[PDB]
This record gives sequence, C-alpha cells and structure tokens, in this order.
Amino acid sequence: ATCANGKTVGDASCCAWFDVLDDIQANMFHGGQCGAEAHESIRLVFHDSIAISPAMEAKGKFGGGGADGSIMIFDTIETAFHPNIGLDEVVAMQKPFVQKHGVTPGDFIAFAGAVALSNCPGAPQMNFFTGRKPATQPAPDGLVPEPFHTVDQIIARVNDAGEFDELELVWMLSAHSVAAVNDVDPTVQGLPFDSTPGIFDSQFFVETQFRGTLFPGSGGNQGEVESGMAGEIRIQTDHTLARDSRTACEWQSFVGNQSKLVDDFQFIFLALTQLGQDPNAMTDCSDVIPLSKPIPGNGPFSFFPPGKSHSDIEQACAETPFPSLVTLPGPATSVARIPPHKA
Ligand code: HEM
Ligand SMILES: *[C@@H]1O[C@H](CO)[C@@H](O)[C@H](O)[C@H]1NC(C)=O
Ligand SMILES: [Ca+2]
Ligand SMILES: [Ca+2]
Repeated sequence: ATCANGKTVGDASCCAWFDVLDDIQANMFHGGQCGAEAHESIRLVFHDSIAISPAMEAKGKFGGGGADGSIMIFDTIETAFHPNIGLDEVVAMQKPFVQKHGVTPGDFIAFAGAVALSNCPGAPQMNFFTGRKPATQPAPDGLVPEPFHTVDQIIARVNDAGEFDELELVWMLSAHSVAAVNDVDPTVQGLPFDSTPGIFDSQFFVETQFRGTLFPGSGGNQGEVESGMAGEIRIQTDHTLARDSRTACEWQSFVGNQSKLVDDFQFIFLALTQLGQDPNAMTDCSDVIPLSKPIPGNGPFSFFPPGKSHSDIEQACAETPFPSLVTLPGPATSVARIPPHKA
C-alpha cells in the first residue's frame, strides 16, 4: 500500500499512523528527543500492559485486560493506584492526541512507547501492531510492582501476568536504561537510573552492580537504597535483582553485550504490548516506526564511569567474573537530572 506521503506499508490502515507519528514527534517528543516525555511514554506501556492476571481471573475474577488502554480510559481510577504514581500527568499529555486522531487508547500507548524508544540511540528496531479495543473496565490495583517489593513478589507477579520468567524480568528492566524517577525522592525529580538516560545501552546493568555509597538527594525514602554514583538513584528492587542468585548472572550478561540487550528487549517489549491481545488478530504497522539510530561515538559499549573501577563491583554472578571494562578518564562525576514534563 503506498500511503499519501509516498512511503509503503503492508496494510493501508497503517497510513494514518504517519500523521500520528508526525504529530507526536513534534508536539509531544520535542522533535524526536529521548528525554522526559519519551521516558514517560516507555513507562506507560508497562503500567498499562502488566495489569492483567489469569490467576485473579480464576479466583476474584477481573484481573484487568492488559494492553487495552485502560490506564488512559479510566485514568482517574488507575493513576491513583500508588504504583502508578506520576502517570496522571503522562496520561493527561497523551490523551489529546488519542482524542483528535480517533485511534484506540491502547494502540496509541503502544505506538508512543515504540516511537519514544526509536528516539533513543542504541534502541532496537521497534515493532508496532494495532488492534487493541478500548477497555470497558479499569484494572484492579495490586497488579503493578512497587520498588519495595521482594524479588519473590516481582517474579510471581510477572509470571502471572504473562508467563514471563525471571530472566525475562531482567530483560524488560532494560527500560531503566532510558529512565528517571520523579516521585521516590520528595526533594528532587528526574534522578536517572543510569549515567546515560537518553542512550539505550547496558550502563543500567553496570551501575546497579556498584556498592552503594551515597543517596543522590535525601535518604529515608521508601523503595530507594544507596547508589554508587552522584545524581543517580537506585531503587531496592533493582538493587536486589542485581544481586539475587536467580537473576544476578542474567543481570551481568548484558554488560558489554549490546546485541543481547537489543534482541532481548525488542522481543520482550513487543510481548508487553500484546498482553491481553491475540497477536494473530493484530495488524502489523512496524513499517511506520522510524529507524533507530546507532549509539554515536567510537567508545566501548560498556564502561566504568569516571572514578569507578572493578573494585567497586559487588560480584554477585558466581559463575562468570564481572567483565573487565575500561574506566573512563577523569574524577568522579554527578549524573545530571532530566526535569519531568510541564503539565
Ligand atoms: C519490577 C518492576 C518495576 C519496578 C518496581 C519499577 C519501578 C520504577 C519506579 C519506582 C520508577 C519511578 C516512578 C516515579 O518516580 O514516578 C520507574 C520509572 C521508569 N520505569 Fe520502571 N519499574 C519496573 C519495571 C519497568 C519496566 C518493565 C519498564 C517498561 C518496559 C519500566 C520502565 C520505566 C521507565 C522508562 C521509567 C522512567 C519514567 C520517567 O522517566 O518518567 N519499568 N520504574
Ligand atoms: C552476548 O549474548 C549472546 C546470547 O547469550 C552470546 O551468544 C554472545 O556470545 C554474547 N556476546 C558477548 C560479546 O559475550
Ligand atoms: Ca491496562
Ligand atoms: Ca542508558
């Protein structure tokens, strides 16, 4: 199908998403940047999608419908759930685009998380399928993990939601590579999970492995533990998945291994996007998503930030020694904050 703009797609229904694409690249991602709104849109996919529970269906029935746009349709209800803190603003921003283009909330959330990732260097080539009907009921609370849940709790939650195993839990957490936290530390917003929040790379996995030495802002916040780097926040679930015997070697496997990071996250992100859906009833519009850019310099893919070395690593994978990475030159730095979006 040749769209009105001359670009070819498989299904002509996909042609409409080019207009959506142009509208959000300009009016929501500020010219296709991998910054706050891109990060917020990647996060939204997870909070929409994971709220599904076959377990619950079998007992206290409606476990939620997954990737159905419910968090936007019933936003007053769902974004008030404490694990969904801060998403009322993200939904408020996305909602006008859904309303004017007449696309379903589910497909837009899926579209905007794929586009947001195509804006981050190093991102996999992202997929996009359309076909999610609007939710008719809000997800129950209790389905989105908290940063203070136990490793056993998260493994069980993810397993229930879509039969993901604990290796796949580590893969989807790759998204904290292009991410900041606005709401855990009440004194500062935009503290990144890693030193490169606009780059999809394995620095999240290198840096959560350092011994925790400092709080970036205040201490005593529920769900936060020390990081080993100034300006960087570390949440407790990420801290302990890095060290736990079930996930420690998978955590570490990403260090210095870009192709594994990318191929695993391409896969797992599409799977989140299809929770509660039948893939065989969806239309592939991956042709609309723009090509992801390479990570631009000529550096090592993974490294130790200035002032860190192998001595700072808390070796948790017993089978494989932590790789020998270069330490970048210079004294220790402070990772800069990404201010959250206006409104
Ligand atoms: C065990 C599950 C997870 C936990 C406990 C967790 C927890 C968190 C927390 C506490 C924040 C900050 C929220 C705030 O301050 O408002 C955060 C941010 C984020 N998370 Fe997760 N997360 C998990 C899984 C995921 C997954 C699987 C993805 C999606 C593919 C994801 C993507 C993000 C992104 C991109 C952000 C940054 C949002 C922004 O910059 O505005 N998270 N996560
Ligand atoms: C990256 O991971 C893949 C999949 O486990 C593995 O086959 C490959 O050898 C790893 N690459 C490096 C550079 O170790
Ligand atoms: Ca949902
Ligand atoms: Ca990163």
